[PDB]
Amino acid sequence: RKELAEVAYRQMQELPYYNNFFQCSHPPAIELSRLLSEVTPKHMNHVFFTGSGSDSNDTILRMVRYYWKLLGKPYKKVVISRENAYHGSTVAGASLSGMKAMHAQGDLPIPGIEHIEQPYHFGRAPDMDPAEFGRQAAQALERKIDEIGECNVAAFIAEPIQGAGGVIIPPDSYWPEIKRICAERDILLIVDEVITGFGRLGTWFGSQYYDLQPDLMPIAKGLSSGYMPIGGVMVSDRVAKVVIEEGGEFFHGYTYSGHPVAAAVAAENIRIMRDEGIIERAGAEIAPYLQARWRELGEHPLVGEARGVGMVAALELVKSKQPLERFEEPGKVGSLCRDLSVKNGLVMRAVGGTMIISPPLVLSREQVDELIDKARRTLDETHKAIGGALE
Amino acid sequence: ELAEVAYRQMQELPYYNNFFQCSHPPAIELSRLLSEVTPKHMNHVFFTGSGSDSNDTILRMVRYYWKLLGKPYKKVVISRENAYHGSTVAGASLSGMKAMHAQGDLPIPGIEHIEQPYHFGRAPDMDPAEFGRQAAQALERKIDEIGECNVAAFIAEPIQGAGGVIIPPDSYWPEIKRICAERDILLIVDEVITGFGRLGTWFGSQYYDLQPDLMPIAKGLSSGYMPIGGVMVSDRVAKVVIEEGGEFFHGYTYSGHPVAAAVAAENIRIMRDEGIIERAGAEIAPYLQARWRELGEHPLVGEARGVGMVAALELVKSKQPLERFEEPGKVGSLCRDLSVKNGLVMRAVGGTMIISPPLVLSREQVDELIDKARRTLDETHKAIGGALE
Amino acid sequence: KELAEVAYRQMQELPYYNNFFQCSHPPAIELSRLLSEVTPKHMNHVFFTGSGSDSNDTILRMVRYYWKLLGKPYKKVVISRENAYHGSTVAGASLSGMKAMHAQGDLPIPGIEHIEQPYHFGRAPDMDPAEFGRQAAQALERKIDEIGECNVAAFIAEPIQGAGGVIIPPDSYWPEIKRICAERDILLIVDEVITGFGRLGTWFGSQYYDLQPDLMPIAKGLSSGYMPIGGVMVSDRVAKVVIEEGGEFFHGYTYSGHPVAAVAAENIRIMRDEGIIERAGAEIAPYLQARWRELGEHPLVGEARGVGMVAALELVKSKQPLERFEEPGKVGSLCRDLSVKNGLVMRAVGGTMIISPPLVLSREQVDELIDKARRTLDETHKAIGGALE
Amino acid sequence: ELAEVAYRQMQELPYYNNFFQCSHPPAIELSRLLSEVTPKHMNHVFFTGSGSDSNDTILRMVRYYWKLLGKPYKKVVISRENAYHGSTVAGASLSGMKAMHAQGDLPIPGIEHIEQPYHFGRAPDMDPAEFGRQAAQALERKIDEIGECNVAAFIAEPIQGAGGVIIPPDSYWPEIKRICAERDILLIVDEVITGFGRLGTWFGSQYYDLQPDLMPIAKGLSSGYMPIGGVMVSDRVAKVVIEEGGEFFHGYTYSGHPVAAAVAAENIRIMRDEGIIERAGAEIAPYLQARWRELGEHPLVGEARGVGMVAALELVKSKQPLERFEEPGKVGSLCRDLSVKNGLVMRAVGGTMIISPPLVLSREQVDELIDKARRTLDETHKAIGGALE
Repeated sequence: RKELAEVAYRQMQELPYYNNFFQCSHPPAIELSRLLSEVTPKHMNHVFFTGSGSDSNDTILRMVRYYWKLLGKPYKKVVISRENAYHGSTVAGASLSGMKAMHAQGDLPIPGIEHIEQPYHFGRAPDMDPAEFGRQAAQALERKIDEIGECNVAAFIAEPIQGAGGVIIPPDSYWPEIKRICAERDILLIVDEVITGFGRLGTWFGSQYYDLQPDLMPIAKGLSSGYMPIGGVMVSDRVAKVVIEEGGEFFHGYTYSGHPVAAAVAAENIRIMRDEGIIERAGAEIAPYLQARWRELGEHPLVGEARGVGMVAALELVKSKQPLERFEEPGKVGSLCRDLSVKNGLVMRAVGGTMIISPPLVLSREQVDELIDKARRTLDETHKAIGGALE
Repeated sequence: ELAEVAYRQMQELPYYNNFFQCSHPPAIELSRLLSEVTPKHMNHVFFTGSGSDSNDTILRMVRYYWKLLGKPYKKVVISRENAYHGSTVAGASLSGMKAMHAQGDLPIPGIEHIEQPYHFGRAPDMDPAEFGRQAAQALERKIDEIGECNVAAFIAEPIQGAGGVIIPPDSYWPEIKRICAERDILLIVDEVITGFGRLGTWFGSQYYDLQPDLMPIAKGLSSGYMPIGGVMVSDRVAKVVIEEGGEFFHGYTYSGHPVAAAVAAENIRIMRDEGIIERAGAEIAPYLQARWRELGEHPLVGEARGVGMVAALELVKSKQPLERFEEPGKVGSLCRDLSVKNGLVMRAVGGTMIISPPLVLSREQVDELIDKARRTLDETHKAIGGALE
Repeated sequence: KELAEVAYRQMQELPYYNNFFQCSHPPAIELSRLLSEVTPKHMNHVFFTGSGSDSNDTILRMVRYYWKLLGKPYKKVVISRENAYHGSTVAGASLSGMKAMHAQGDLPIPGIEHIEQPYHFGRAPDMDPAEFGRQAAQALERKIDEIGECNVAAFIAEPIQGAGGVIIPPDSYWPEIKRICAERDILLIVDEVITGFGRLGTWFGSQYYDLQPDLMPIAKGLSSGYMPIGGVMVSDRVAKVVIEEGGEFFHGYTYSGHPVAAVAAENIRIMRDEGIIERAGAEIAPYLQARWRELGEHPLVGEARGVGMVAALELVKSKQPLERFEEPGKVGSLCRDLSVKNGLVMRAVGGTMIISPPLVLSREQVDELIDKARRTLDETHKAIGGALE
Repeated sequence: ELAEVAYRQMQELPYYNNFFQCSHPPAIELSRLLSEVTPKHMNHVFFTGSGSDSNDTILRMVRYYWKLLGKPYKKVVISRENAYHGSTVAGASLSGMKAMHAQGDLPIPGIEHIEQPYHFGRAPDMDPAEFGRQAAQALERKIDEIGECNVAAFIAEPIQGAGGVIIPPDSYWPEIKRICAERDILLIVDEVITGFGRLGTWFGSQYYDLQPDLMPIAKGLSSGYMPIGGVMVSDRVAKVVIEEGGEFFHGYTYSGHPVAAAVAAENIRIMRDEGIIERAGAEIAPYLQARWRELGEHPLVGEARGVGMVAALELVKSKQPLERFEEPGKVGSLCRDLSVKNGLVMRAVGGTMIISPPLVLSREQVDELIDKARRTLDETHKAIGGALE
């Protein structure tokens, strides 16, 4: 999560370090380090602090469920996720994510989790146009609910784009469908802003870009641009008018939670992410330069895909582009290209054969072309150590 | 004064380091490199963000450890009633607090609880050497119910900080040592709270002399200044996890946080040099015990107990005749504010008054908080005794 | 006197050793399994088994396969009632709301639970029955709401729990249950093994209480105790679906059961012509009821309930103040004996004396058991009148 | 001719054995006072309705056993895939035959499966001695996967008749007893089909020489002529269940059905004195096996296996190359009418022709079924001669 938890500045920016008032709660004598703002998606005006997006996802589940329990349905209790999707490392987070190394047959998905098709087009959609394999994938949802029990089901999770497993930007019509089905069946909606978070793309959160209107959302990293461990959980007023108009087991966080020192920070991080307007140099100014400069796989046979939006991007290491192929072991040519990316003058990752980039937001127009000819020199390069190599 | 230990304020730590985000690449100043102080047969260490994330991850390990030996059916762990071990779903299911588990969602599968050694509220007049056993043996009666081939460990705070105090009689932890081996299981001890000079020795384990194989630390690691969670390991558990690891081959070497680290990294470095660990249990603690053993003739104080650098006492109706209020907490907390609004830091679960002072405390300071609460114990005596009880 | 058998006490010659006892696979021999539609209203198919146990067991896989082809493989769980006997098959022990068969957690199995019984004499002391019938009926709505209308698939229950002693619901009970199996849109299976074939004033107990179940199972009463055989009847609703794309239960309707069990194929016909249920229902039953309903002046009897061809009465220490003994069971079974040894065949679930006589019974044969039981009342009334009981 | 065992038809029996249904009160002619013919260490039995309801009461008892030893967790039982262990939700779950489970309502919690020793449906090339070893060890690999103290029993017909006749090779069953004696579990074998009166002895348990701790019987007890189910028990399992009893304290004082017991009683008292079994396994058997083994040069058959009184054989499309059809059953069943429309009785599980004749078979009759079977095979062979199949 290097350069992806960091969501604003490279280095050398200074901050209201050491508050020196670090414990919490209790009668007077403080300075109030947790009175933060709402550049939030329009209808969200409460939130809940924790130790991480991993210590975040753990509490959403007691949330979504306490909710439906106090409305009369101690059964609307399951939640739906997707395969190959990162959703935190907390055993909850593990149950929530459809990665194969968390579950490992037993242990997880603990009671109350199962996973649906994830909209990965280059490798789960042969030639279908994009507008439908986002519909298909979106309806794959409704299948799982009529295959479970609406009065069993409680909400649906999803990062706006699956980062941590190779960018799975959704075909444009995925989110629009998902919008109806949450209204036709009437359940809840939580989005994971641990990644994406405070900018990383066109707008602030992934909500307003893709417009969606989540009942809840965690934010964690990027709140401090990696600078601090702070776990966030923003709620919607519906969800809120239930846990709070009827509660007592959750009248303590909104009374006190989180750590003053990690908060007192992000206040400036957002308060300095605002004015200077990176959010606007990032979306109306510097990003249409990354994507027009990215996606230029041009004539790189190893690349058969090249994608991205806003401030993140990726592309897939194939063997050939006539047949849209992958290597027999999709991961040897990827895991041996990272080093050829870090050992040449640029930082990049690759969940398998998918070189993934996620750079921060102060970037200018001149430090862009660099990680173009840096990777173009790492991409024309890994095109001789795998061909010379027999694979 | 609980999450923190030893350093109220005025102390300067390596703050603004301004090299902060490091996951794989060099820990700039290697901030993740700390010290195996007095863990002993515990020489490796795993980082998180808080204890809630520690006790969370401490379960994926056990269930991973055993399965590599051939026993994917040894999974269920066991805890204790009124014992806190986090607030994350693994931790909320592990802790013995009923006001978090509601209609199935907690406890998760592979969790159950046992009879907690609360001799005050659970033991009439039985000799502590006895109650220590039956509440210890209350474990063995929970393993045969399930099967020594289904159990995968037993956790426990050395003493329950978050459920008042709950000292185990001397005879408790002695037995536990026997059962945990007679049935071949692992012992993780909750250290987050008792950790770090909060008792007489470094960790709460050395006092009671046990040799756990995983402990979770947090808060105490930096005396409250920074969020972080820690998880410890035995030369054992580690060897096997690494013998044929994989998913976990990425922590002891690239985990935790570069900033919070160096801070705590300063926190302990100064607890050593300045020898607070030594001023706390050897010099001052006994005065604290010796002087907190003073319930005397307060019809409200009937129990008085303490170990190292922490203590408590219970509120009642009548001292000699066994009797307690008709709803402690309607009378305890109403004494909590009577300690702060008089001049002393004191939480109240509702009737078991507590004291969690830092390690730099001084005799005079000892004397100081005594009369101040005697005033608060002279006062609340008629505040609620003056009423119709 | 005796259950399972519902017709002819002894010496009635059926069509025995018909031999040719092969069925099903080859062309049939003489059509053993072809039985009458003698008043099930709209139920027009049937499935066969070996006994009540081996019957209800097959109603689950059916029910749960019903919704499984309407598009809701999750209406899988079913409800039943306490102090009810629905077989000794494992699902028959789970469906039966009796604790003495629920072995551990293995019994009851997933997808079953239990609700209040309309036992107006043990659950209700003086409450108005109608409301007691309404609530204990409303106790279902609660459970479904306690489980989830899209989790529940149906509900079973005995027209009168002959196994739970005898538990006639208040007149307002079932009329409300009719509504709820629609309010939540679900099925309704009734158990007629005991109540089936007379036993009540009508044929089944459905017809008496006026209802329309989706399936019902019968046994014993079919062969009047003469042959092992179990029947599981079905509605023209549930049917159309199973055959609309059959495959798993297109097997029995076309062929299942047992030839020689067609014995009952004459147990009903010879129950039809002679008009036994006829005279049984309209002629002899009303005589019996008003007469058995005569606790009169018997400090042992204070409840007196009877229906169709079946009744009971609870035994009591003192009825001026409604009472039971200090051990209902140490004394009740001390009278059944005092019935047979005195000359009448009664059973006692513990203090609730029972009777279920075959349907051929006559008028003059009514008074005979009466004084005789009375002769067992006055006796048992005073034998323990001298003890320390 | 599967369920039934001896006496093709026309043999008369003590039918009309009076007409009763007794239990607690006195009885006539004793009733269900049957015999003990070569079970050996078995001297008890629990009478049942059908082999479905038989294999269902061997499970509560199974667990009720380990319960009363103090192991409430030894709940599990291990079966074998493609095995017919009843239709009762226990029998259908225990049975390793998919199509009975339905993915949701079965398998009930607490049942998994292993591999079946199908030497020619899988592993026709490995030396039989080893495929028996692995096929046996296949049990340990799932007990080292569950919990040697979670597991509670292994259920295996001597041979899977419903699945054809997949006779376990020689080395399979020796290890099974070694293993069953190692990990501390019981042994339960379904002698319903196989045993009672087929094979080379009464029950097959005497042929393979194993010491079953539990045994169901049914069907062939009456040679079909009545519905009956039986649960034979081991003095081991015995000294235990009745000591407390509970759900089995008295059942042996009365159960079953007087009439289905009076019948079979003769079926055993007559199968002895007429020496059916004796001639069955000594004289009339080895001539049959010697002759069914004659797949000779039939391109359709590739193996000819059988043992005692029962056999079958595999159909294919080439032999030297053992190639099986692209969808056996589009061709197996198509050879089943080709024996009824010629004059002999065979079932086909999908491509395997099973033969299940009775014990009163004669030599001239043996020779009959042979040339008449060959007429079929030689009839069944011309019908494809290289279709597009």
